[PDB]
Amino acid sequence: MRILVTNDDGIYSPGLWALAEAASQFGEVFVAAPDTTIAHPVRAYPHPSPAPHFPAYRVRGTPADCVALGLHLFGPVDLVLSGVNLGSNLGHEIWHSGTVAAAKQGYLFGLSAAAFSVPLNGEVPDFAGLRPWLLRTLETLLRLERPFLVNVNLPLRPKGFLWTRQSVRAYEGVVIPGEDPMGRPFYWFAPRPLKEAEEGTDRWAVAQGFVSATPLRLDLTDETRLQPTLAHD
Amino acid sequence: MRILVTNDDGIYSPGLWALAEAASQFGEVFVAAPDTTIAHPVRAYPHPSPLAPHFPAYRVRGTPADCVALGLHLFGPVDLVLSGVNLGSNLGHEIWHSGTVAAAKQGYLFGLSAAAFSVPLNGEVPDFAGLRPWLLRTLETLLRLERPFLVNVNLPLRPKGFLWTRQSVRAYEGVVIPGEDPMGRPFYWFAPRPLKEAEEGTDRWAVAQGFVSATPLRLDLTDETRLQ
Amino acid sequence: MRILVTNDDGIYSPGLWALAEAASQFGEVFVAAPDTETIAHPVRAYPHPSPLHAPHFPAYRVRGTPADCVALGLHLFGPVDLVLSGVNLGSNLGHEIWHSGTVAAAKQGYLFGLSAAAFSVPLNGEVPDFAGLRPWLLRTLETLLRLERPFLVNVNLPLRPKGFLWTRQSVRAYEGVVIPGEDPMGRPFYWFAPRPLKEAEEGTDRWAVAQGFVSATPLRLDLTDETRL
Amino acid sequence: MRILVTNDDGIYSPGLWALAEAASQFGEVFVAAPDTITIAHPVRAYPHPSPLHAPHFPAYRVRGTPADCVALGLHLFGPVDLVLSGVNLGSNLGHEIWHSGTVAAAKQGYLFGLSAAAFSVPLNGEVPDFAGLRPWLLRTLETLLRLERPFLVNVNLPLRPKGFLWTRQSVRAYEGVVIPGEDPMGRPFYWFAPRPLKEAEEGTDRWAVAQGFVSATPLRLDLTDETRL
Amino acid sequence: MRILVTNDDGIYSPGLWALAEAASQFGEVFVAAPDITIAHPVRAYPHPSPPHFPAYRVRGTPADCVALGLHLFGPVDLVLSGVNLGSNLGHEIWHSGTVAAAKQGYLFGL
Repeated sequence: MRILVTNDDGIYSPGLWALAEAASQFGEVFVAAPDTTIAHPVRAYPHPSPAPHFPAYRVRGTPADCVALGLHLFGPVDLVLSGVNLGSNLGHEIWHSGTVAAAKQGYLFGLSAAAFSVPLNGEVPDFAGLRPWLLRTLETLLRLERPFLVNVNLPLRPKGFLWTRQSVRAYEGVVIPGEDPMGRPFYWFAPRPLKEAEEGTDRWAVAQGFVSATPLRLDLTDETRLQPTLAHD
Repeated sequence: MRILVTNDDGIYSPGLWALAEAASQFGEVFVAAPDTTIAHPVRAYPHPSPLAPHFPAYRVRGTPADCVALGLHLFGPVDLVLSGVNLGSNLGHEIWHSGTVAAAKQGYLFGLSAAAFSVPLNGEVPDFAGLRPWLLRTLETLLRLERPFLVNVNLPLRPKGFLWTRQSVRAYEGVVIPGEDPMGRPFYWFAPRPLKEAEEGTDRWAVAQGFVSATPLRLDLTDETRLQ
Repeated sequence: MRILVTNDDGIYSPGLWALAEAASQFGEVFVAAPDTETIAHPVRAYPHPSPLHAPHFPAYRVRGTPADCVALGLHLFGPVDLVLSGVNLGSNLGHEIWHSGTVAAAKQGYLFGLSAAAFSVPLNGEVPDFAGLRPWLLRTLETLLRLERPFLVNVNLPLRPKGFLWTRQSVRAYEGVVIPGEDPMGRPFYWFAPRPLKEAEEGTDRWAVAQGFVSATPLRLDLTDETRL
Repeated sequence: MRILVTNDDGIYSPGLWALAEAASQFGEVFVAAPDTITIAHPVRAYPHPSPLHAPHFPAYRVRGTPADCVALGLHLFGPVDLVLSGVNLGSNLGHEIWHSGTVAAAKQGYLFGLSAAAFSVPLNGEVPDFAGLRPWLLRTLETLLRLERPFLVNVNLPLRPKGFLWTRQSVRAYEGVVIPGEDPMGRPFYWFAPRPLKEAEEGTDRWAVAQGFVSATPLRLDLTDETRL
Repeated sequence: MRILVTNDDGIYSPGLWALAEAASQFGEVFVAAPDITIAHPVRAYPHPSPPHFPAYRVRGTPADCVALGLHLFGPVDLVLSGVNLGSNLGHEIWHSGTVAAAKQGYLFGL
C-alpha cells in the first residue's frame, strides 16, 4: 500500500519525518508538507528527504492543499497520515486543529486517515523512544474497517494504547485584570475546566501514559435536539 | 434577558450591528467584538455604537472567543451569546473552522445558550433592512427552545421561510489540474467539488431553497459507532 | 484629477471613507479596498455600494492585499494620477513606517509611477472624529497637490490638529527591557517591553504629533546606505 | 566575542544551524529562534538541544517573533557583540528588504546598539548546500568583522557563489500588469503580475546574485528623503 | 456503500448470515436482528458475528432493529431483511414481518 504523509508545522518539523519513517514500515511513503473552498492555485516544489529516501514536495499552501496535491502527484494513495504535530490535539482542541483537518480532508476524499500529536512546552518529544509506539499504533489502525478517521495523541513516554472518546467539558470564564511592566492595563483570559477529565476520554488516557486514539465523526448535528424538533403528530 | 453580541468580522461590520439591533428587541444588548489558546493577555477599548440606539460596546484586540469571555466579565451575567451576522456562509464542512461559530461555542462551553448567524456572500451584499423581519422571527424561535442551546443559523439574502436543519456532510473529489500563469510559471489548480448535491433537510439544501437554516450543534466530535 | 483611494483596514473602515470623501474635493475618486482587512497571483474584486453620495464614486472590495487594490485599481480606473492610502486607525510613526500596510499601499503606488500618500491617525483608547479632522485633511491635501510630482509622503494627523509641519522620521535607539513573570496559572514567561532611550526630538514626525501638528514626511525608496558603500 | 543567532524559519531550519556553525568559528554562539509590536507583551522560551552531531550550541526556542528572539536572547545570553539572522531560506533583495522578517531581527539588534547582519539564500527549485556554502559564510563574516562597529548589513548568497560584492539596493519601477483570466470551475478573476520596467542595474544586490556574486548591502534606519525637507 | 441487514427469525437464523455474507460482497455490512408508534424502550446488545460484520441482537421487533440499526450504525444506504425461512408470496405479503422491516426502511427514506 501507498501512504501520504503531511502535517501542519512544516517540512522541517522532526515530527513530520518521524511519522514518514514510521509509515514506511508499512508501505510506500510520500510526503507533502506546508510552506509555513474555491479553485485556487498551489505551487509545489520537490524537496529532498533528509533515512530511506522519501519522495517529498514542499507545498506553498494549506495542509488540505497538500493532501489534494499529494493524491494527484502520488496516486494511488490508500492512507493519509498527518503529524506528528509538536503539541497535543485533545478535547475541544480537535475542532481547530490544523493537523486533524488534514486527515479529515483525506477522509472526505475517500481515503482512510489519522492525525498524530504529542504534548509540548518543556521536554521535546523523543522520537526514538516513541518509534515503537508509533509503529504499534499504525499497525492497529491498519486492522480497522476502512475507511477510518482517527485522532491520535501519544504521551511523551507511552506505556499503552486506548480507544478513546473526546473529552467534553464546561468552563468558568476567568478574566483577571492586570497591568504590564510599563503601566498599560489588560485582561488575563484564562478559562479553567469545571472538572477533571473523565476516564475513557482522550485527555485522561494521555495523562495516564497511554496512546489515545479517538474515532472522529464528520457530522456536527445534534440529532437528539434536531429529531424531536422535526417531529409531527 | 441580557444578551452579549459579537462576531468575527470586526466592530465595523454592519452584520454585527444588524444583529445587536435585532437582539435589543428581546433584551438588553451588550457588544464586544474583535478589532481586526491558553492563559494569555488581552486588550479592550470602549467603542461608541454607531448612530439606531446606543449599545454599550467594546472592541477587543483578541479572538471572538476572547470577546465572549471579555463580554461576560464586563457585562455579566449574560443569558445569551449571539455571534454574527457573519458576512459569508457557514454551512456544512465550513462549520468546522467558523470563527462566528467558534464564538457561540465558547459561550456554550460557559453554560450559556448560543447561536451563530451567517448570510451567504461573495457577489452582492446583504440588505439588513429586509433581513430584520426574518432575524426577529428567528430569534423568537430560538428563545422558545429549552436552554441551554447551541444553534447555527444561515439566512439566505432574501428569505421566504424557515427550517430546522441538519448539517450537510458530503464526499469530495480532489480535482487537481496542471496549468501555468500567462507569464510562464507552472502551478496546480486545486478545485475540490462534492460527489453529490446537498440533500433535503441539510442546511445547504435549505438555504439554496430560500429558507433560513437552523442547525442544533453537538460539542462531541467522537464517533461512538466506531468505539464501543 | 483621478484619485485611487485604498487602505488596509478594510472596506468598512470609517477612515477609508473619510479620506475618499476628503479626496473627492480635489478630483474624481475611485475606491478599491481589501474586504479581507510577488509572482502572478489570482485576484478578484466585486462592485461595492459606497456610502458616499456627495458625490458617489465607484468602489470595489478586493479579496487581496492593499497592493492588489492599487494594481487592480489602476487597471480598473486607469489612468490614475494620485494614490491615497488611509486613513489608518492607528499611528504609523518612527520605526512603524517599515512594516506599515498603509504606507505599503502608497509605496506600491509610487513604483507604478504615481504620487502617493499614506494617512494615519493615532488611536488606542479613544476613536478619531473624522468630522472635525476634515478641515485639516483638506488643508493637508492642498499642500500635497502643490508638490513637485511624483512624490511620496507619509501623513500622520493628531486627533485634534492645531497646525501642519513637514517632518522627518524619528529614528531613536531602544533598550530591550525584559522582566520575568507568571500568568495567573503559575506559568512563567517574560515581558518584553522595549522602550526608547531618549525622547522624540523636534523636527521628527513623532514630535510633531505630540505637539498637535499634522506630520508629513517625504519617504525614500532606496534603503541603501551609500555612505558605508 | 559573543554572537547571538536567529532567523524566522524556525529553530528547525538547517540554515539557522549552518550560520550558527559558521559563527562559532569566530567566538561563542548562542541561539534563540522561533518555535514557529511595541507594547509590552509576554514571551515564552524553552531550552532546546542543538544538533546531535556538531559543536554544542546553547539554544532556546521562543514563542514569539524574530525581534522577540533578539530581545530574549540578549537577556538570557548577552552581553553580545553581534546579532546574526539567517540563513533565511529564500532571498531578500530589492523591494523585499522592507517586508523581510530576517532583516527585521537584525534591525532590532541594531536598535539595541549591537552590530548585526542578515543572511539569505535564493530557494524555490533546488535547495541550498550549506556544506558547499560554508566557505562563503566564513568568507563573508570575515569581511563584516572588519567594518567599524556598530554596523547593519543585508547579505544574499547565490546557491553556488563565485565571488563577493558590496552592493546597493536594487530599486526599480514596476507596471501593474493585470491579465483577466478564468479558472476551471469557470470563475472569473484578475491575474496581478507585477513586472519591472528594466533589469536591475549593476552594483545592485539583485544584479550581483544574478552574476553569481555574494551581495552585501549596508542599511540605514532613517527612511526620510531629506532632499525634499 | 453501507448496508443494514436484519430479519424476523432472530440473530441465529442461518438465513440472516447467508444474507449478511452476500450483502458484504457489495459494501460495509452491519447486522441488527430480533430477540406501535408511541415512544418505547429498546435494548440492543453487542453480538459477535461469525468474514466479520459488526452485529447486534435487539430485544425488539424487526422495525425496532432498523430504527436502532441506523442510530447505532448508520447512516446507511440500504436495508435488507432476511433471508426468511419460509415464503412470502401473494396474500402473505400483507402480514410478513420480513417485508414489514424492509417497509420500515423505505418509510425512513432508504
